[PDB]
Amino acid sequence: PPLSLLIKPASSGCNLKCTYCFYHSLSDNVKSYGIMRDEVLESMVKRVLNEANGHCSFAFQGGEPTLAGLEFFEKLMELQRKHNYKNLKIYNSLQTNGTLIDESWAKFLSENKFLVGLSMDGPKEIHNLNRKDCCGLDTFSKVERAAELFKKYKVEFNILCVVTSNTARHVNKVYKYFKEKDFKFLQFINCLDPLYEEKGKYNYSLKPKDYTKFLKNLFDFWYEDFLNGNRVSIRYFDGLLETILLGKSSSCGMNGTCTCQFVVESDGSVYPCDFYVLDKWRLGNIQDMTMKELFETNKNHEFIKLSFKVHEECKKCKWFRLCKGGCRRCRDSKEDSALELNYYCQSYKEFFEYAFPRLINVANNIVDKLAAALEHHHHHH
Ligand SMILES: C[S@@+](CC[C@H](N)C(=O)[O-])C[C@H]1O[C@@H](n2cnc3c(N)ncnc32)[C@H](O)[C@@H]1O
Ligand code: SF4
Ligand code: SF4
Ligand code: SF4
Ligand SMILES: [Cl-]
Repeated sequence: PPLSLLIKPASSGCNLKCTYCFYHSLSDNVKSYGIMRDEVLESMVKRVLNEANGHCSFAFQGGEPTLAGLEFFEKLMELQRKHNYKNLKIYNSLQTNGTLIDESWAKFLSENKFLVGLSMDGPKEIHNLNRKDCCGLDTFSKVERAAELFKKYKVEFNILCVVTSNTARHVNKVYKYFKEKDFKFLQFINCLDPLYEEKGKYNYSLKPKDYTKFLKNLFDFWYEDFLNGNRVSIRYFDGLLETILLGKSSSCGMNGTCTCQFVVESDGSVYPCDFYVLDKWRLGNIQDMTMKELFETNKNHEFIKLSFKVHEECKKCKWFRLCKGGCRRCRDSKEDSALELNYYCQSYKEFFEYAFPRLINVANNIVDKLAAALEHHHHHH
C-alpha cells in the first residue's frame, strides 16, 4: 500500500527539557538508542522503496531529530535518489524544536522540499514557561530565529503548539501572536499527562474544563478571521470540516480507530504509534522483517483491535459521526485494561453545541482550498 514511517534518528535524545515532555531521554519517570547507524538507515530506506506502492512518506521526529546532524539527512536524500527503482513520489518531513536550525539547515530543507513542524507554544512568556533548555534557560528567541530562517528560505512549515492549562487561559495572546507572525498553518496538540498516571495532577495539565474554554475561544477567533477573508488553517477545525464533507479525516485520532504508524527507533525497532514506543508494543526490527510481516504481527493486530471498541455512550451520541470517540491515547486510562470514555468527551460535547452551527457554514463555503490546507498538515505537496 503506500507506506508512511515515523523515524527517530536521534532516538529520544534532545537538547531541551520541556516540562511536559515524556519523549526525551532525560525526562520523567525512556532509553536512548543513540544515532541511527548508516547501515540501519540504508536498510530502512531500501525496504520502504521496494515494498511501497503509490508513494511513501518519511517523517523524522524524536527526541530532537536535528541532533542526528545535517550529514545524516544528506545521506538520506542520496539513498532516496539511488534506490527508488519504482519512481515513487517520496514525502519527507521533520518535526523540530528549531533551536539548532541555521542557514545550512534552512537551505537543505527548502532545497529538498521537506515539510517542517516547528514547535512553538505562543509568545515569549507562554513559550518559555515550559519549553526550557537542559540548564533551565529560555528557548523562545531561538525558535523565532528558526521561523525567520524558514521564511527567508521558503521552507514549508506548520507550527505545533502544545495546549497546556496556561494556553487555555490565554487563547487571545497565543492566537494574536501567531497572527502577527503570519503563521497560517497551526496545529494544537492537547497536553498529555504521562501514560497511565492519574490525569490532571501537574500545573501544566490540561483538564477537560480548561480544554472546553480553549476550544470555544480558539474557534471564535478562527471564525472571525474566516468571516473577514483571512484564512488560517487549524488542523482540528479542518479535520472537522473534512469529516463533515468526506466522512473521513486525514488525521490519525479523528477516525475512531488506530492505524499502524510504523514508528522506527534508531536501532531499527518498530512500534505502532509514537505514543506507544514501549517494549510490549515492539513489533520487530525493520532490518529483519518486511513491512507486511510487521503489520501482521500479533502485537500490531492486537494494538489496532483494542481501539475498535466503541464506548456505550458514544454509540448513542449525537456527535458520534463527527467525533468517533477520539484518539485511543485519550481513552487509555490503565495498563492492560479496556479503553474508557475519551478524557475530553465533555469538552467535545460542549464545543460542538457551541460551534456546530458555524462549522457547517464554512463547510458549505468549501473547496480545493480546504483540501490543500488539510494536506499541508500532512505532507509537502
Ligand atoms: C516529542 S516532540 C519531537 C520533536 C521535537 N523535539 C519538537 O519539540 O518538536 C514532538 C511534538 O510533541 C509535543 N509534545 C511534547 N510533550 C507533549 C505532551 N506531553 N503532550 C502532547 N504533546 C507533547 C512537542 O511539543 C512537539 O510539538
Ligand atoms: S524539544 Fe521536543 S523532544 Fe525535546 S524535551 Fe521539548 S518537546 Fe520533548
Ligand atoms: S493512539 Fe491515537 S495517534 Fe496513536 S494510532 Fe491510535 S488514534 Fe492514532
Ligand atoms: S463526544 Fe463523547 S460520547 Fe460523543 S462520540 Fe465523542 S467521546 Fe463519544
Ligand atoms: Cl489543531
